[PDB]
Amino acid sequence: FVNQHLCGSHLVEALYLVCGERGFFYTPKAAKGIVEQCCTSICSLYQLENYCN
Amino acid sequence: FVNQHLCGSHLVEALYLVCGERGFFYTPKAAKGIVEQCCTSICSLYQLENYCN
Repeated sequence: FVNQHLCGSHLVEALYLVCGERGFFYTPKAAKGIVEQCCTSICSLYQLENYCN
Repeated sequence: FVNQHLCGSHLVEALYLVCGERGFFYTPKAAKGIVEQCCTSICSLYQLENYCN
């Protein structure tokens, strides 16, 4: 579920599933942040975990 | 959708819907943080927005 284009609630859902009890931060307006890395291009577990606490 | 018990993906979904493009942080292990305020007791828009960026 992580190795695809993930946007909006689909992206937030992946962060929830990956980060578990650590939680995460979702900052879609951050330049070259998660939207560019996971929504406009293909996401990865490696990148998603950059956003777990 | 905000004025009820909200846990797990249901809570993350509400933060997504409320915070919009500001994004948010989801920190479930924070003592007296969002889990106590929105999951084990009834959530509110006022409290959810404390977690928007």
